[PDB]
Amino acid sequence: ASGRRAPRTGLLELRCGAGSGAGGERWQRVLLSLAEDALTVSPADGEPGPEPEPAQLNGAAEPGAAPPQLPEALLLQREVSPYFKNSAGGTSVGWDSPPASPLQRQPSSPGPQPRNLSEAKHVSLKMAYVSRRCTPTDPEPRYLEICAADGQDAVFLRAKDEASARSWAGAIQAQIGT
Repeated sequence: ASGRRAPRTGLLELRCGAGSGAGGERWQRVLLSLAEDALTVSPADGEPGPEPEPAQLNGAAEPGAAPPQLPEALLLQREVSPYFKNSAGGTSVGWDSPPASPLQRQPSSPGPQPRNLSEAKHVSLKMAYVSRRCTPTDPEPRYLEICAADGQDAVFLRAKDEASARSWAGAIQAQIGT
């Protein structure tokens, strides 16, 4: 028992390719905890408290996912897969370019340490402003952008649905339209 008035949340994506061009985006699924007067983002997960939770059973899942791409795992373990110690040497047998990478197991079960956002992104709804942008390609889900007056913030997300992202932006504007 801890409060009843729960804010509306929407599973949206989060970019992560800030640099200059647009050929290296590292988007990622995240949660948009939208409150009547507070927009808090999260890593598509919840906060651990006094209420523990058991592991998650999968069953059978063999490597085979081309469409989906999640970095932070191969970039670190790059000089480990292709042997070690007797791998260095730029003279011969320089085949250190694995065309494939069928390495994926244990999708969900243990309790690793999802490090990426750490702390949520709370944003007051008494100055900010939402806006539904669009992409040059426009696959389906419209672009969403919300700026906050608490340090010139600008959260860029990309919903999965069209009506959802549109209904979300507009609603974020309803609360922010105070």
